[PDB]
Amino acid sequence: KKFFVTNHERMPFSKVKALCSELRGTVAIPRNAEENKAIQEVAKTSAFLGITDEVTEGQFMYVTGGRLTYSNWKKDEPNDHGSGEDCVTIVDNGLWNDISCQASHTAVCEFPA
Amino acid sequence: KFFVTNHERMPFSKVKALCSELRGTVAIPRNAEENKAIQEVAKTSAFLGITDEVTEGQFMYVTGGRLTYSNWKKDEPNDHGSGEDCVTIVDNGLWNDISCQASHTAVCEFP
Ligand SMILES: [Ca+2]
Ligand SMILES: [Ca+2]
Ligand SMILES: [Ca+2]
Ligand SMILES: [Ca+2]
Ligand SMILES: [Ca+2]
Ligand SMILES: [Ca+2]
Repeated sequence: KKFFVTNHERMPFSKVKALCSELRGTVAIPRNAEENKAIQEVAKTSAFLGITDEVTEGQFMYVTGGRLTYSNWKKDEPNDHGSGEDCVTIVDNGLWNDISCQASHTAVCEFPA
Repeated sequence: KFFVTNHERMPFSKVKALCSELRGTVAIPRNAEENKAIQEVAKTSAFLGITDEVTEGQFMYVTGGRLTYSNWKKDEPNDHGSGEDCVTIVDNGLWNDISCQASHTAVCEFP
């Protein structure tokens, strides 16, 4: 029902959103453990997910709308560490960590099948 | 152009179907720059949107038109054995014609 693609480049979240929109897709969002693994497999390295709590701190929402349903946070995450972390990356083992949206991570876009 | 991959390896027929589902086309390098860019995204052998399925020895883009830029490996294309009508960019950027039924990495392009 979804295809996940990457050009392997690492960039800040704003650039990922721009890239995926230009391809007419959206930033990858895993709706379950299966999709999560798929994203991990495609990215191979840390990648941003289309999820942020930029609107209301602590309330993670999908960039396409709606409150986060499925999640796979790494232990003790999200932690809004340091000056603040409003973006989400799928790290090693497919676990999630909230991180600065200014950090550079692999762009993965999704397309509806 | 943007070149994207999901890393899966499949026969050419499936690569075409895949890129069309994404509303893109199979990757086609129009120059050395694009050829290197596809090489870097695929990181392994990948199919290019170029075949001589219509007329043997006359490679054409799947989107129409005769092949302009090429980067064949020495002694290629050789339509080896029973036949080879597809084109793969290999690990070093060079090209080899190969069976369309062989499985290689899917790389799609978007304008
Ligand atoms: Ca915040
Ligand atoms: Ca936050
Ligand atoms: Ca964190
Ligand atoms: Ca032939
Ligand atoms: Ca041939
Ligand atoms: Ca050959």
